[PDB]
Amino acid sequence: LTKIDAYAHILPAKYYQKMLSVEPNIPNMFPFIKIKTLMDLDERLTKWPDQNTKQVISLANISPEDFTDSKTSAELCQSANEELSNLVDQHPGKFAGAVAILPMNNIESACKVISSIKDDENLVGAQIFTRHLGKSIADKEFRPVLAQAAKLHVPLWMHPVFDARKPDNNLVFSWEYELSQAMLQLVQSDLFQDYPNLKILVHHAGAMVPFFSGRIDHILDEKHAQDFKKFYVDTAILGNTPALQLAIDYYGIDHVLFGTDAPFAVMPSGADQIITQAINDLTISDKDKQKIFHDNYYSLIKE
Amino acid sequence: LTKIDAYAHILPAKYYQKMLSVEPNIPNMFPFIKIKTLMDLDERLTKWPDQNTKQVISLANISPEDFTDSKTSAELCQSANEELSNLVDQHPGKFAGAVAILPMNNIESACKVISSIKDDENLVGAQIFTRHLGKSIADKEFRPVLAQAAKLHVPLWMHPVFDARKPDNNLVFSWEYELSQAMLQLVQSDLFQDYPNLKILVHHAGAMVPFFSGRIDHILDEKHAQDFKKFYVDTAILGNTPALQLAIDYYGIDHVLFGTDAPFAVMPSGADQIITQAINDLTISDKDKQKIFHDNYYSLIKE
Ligand code: NA
Ligand code: NA
Ligand SMILES: [Zn+2]
Ligand SMILES: [Zn+2]
Repeated sequence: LTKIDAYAHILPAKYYQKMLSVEPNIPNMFPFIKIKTLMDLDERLTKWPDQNTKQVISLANISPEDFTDSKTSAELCQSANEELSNLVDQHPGKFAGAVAILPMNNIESACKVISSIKDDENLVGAQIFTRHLGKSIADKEFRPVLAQAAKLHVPLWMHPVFDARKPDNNLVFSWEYELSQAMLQLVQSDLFQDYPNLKILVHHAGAMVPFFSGRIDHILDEKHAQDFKKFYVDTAILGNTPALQLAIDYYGIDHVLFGTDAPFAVMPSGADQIITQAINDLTISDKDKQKIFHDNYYSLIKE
Repeated sequence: LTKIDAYAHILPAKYYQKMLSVEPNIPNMFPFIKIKTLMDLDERLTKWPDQNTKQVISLANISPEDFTDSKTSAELCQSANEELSNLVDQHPGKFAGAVAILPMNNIESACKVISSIKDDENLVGAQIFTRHLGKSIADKEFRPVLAQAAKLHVPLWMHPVFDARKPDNNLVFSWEYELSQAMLQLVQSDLFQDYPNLKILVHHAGAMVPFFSGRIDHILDEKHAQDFKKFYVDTAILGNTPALQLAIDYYGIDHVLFGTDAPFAVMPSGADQIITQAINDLTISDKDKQKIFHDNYYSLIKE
């Protein structure tokens, strides 16, 4: 037993410095640059939250697709993935694996990224967002990428982004609504009808689905209602034992993975402590806790 | 024996016919008109869900303020509240009380309605929506109405409405996000700092709050995070025992009230049975179940 934090975030120094050359106004546009452990690898390693934790690292949301053309974005993402792969290789007692960035403005190249994940031990999946370039993840534009991941058995990490079209976006509730929207949009566009074996890991314990499963069941038909159960979820809800229990009740124990949203929310290095405590406070077996902390991650990434 | 369903909906026959003369596009724009237990009283009573249930009745969201001017709206709301009061008086073994409509385009008249609730035994509170006139319920314009209800110890029923400014509104998730936005907007505009004894009952079990309380506690300061616990909630989430448990853990047993959203979602007459079952399946005491089914409502309505 060792704890695998399946959803932690990083900004690798060379990629970050490449993205500053693309737009030097980025430290103004993105407030989370302040967090030292996101930016500074030695800071992260020094103030490491638990010695019994390894992290699965993915890029924080400064994606090249939002700043450059299709070709330059593909080059920047390949470079970022290479750097991410190196970080796991170089620090294998700290990083369990890395989640690759996709150039969603370059569909051909994004498909190549999915294919390259099988060829690299350090790259463990790819990260998708609830919206790419102002379109839903469920948009036909990105469906080939999702189809490729299903075909090759690559697990996808799904992350929220603010929808700028919606007024009153905030850090409290908007991202969770965005996660729920995206799942609904994927489900109703027949994603799991076409690809039942596709694995998506959803940030923040499946967002609004466990609490409002009663609605899903009564609004959607049988096949689509049950398709919401195909998602895997992390535990990144900052504690909350009974909410994590509700998530297990809906998804089953094998779909719930330890995840923290590190280094965010808890300074300096994320919420490893409060989340670990909340999983430990669950009235479930030790086998079940080991699945959450450890086993479910390895089931997810099996190829 | 008696359960009090604190959040059930009704379209009183005379009121609905008055509204049809204002807008003939009403059955077209509002699809839920086909539910015959909502608008036809004898149908509702014939097909009554449970003999040991009394309902607290509020209007479904066809409100004068969205179609008529401030004078006509105030007039129509007064006529609706009178008919609502009449329905309870005339059928006291079915209706435990009624929730009044506010003309939020007529603040003067809205305040008078809050005042009228003390004068009338059949009216037990007033209904507010998450947005009125395309503005937040937290807008300064509506604040004297909330202030009056706090002053007069009138409880308010809060109901979601689609925010038309946001794309991709659906029946699964969008209403729950709007309740959560509303609560945050009220808390952060110092509603419970100015009026800590104000009682607002929130539809759908506090929406996203019990699941994402960890997010609330880590983003907002002490006083505003804890203000979210001042809301009372119903049990209108279509079953889901462990989610109901999550809400009890967050709000405490005194703040969780049986409510169905009747007659919606479950034909012909609402989800009384799946929700009653859900509450009976909770691993709590009979006293606690009694509070939920019955006692919390009567504490809520105490003047
Ligand atoms: Na791999
Ligand atoms: Na009264
Ligand atoms: Zn995150
Ligand atoms: Zn309702």
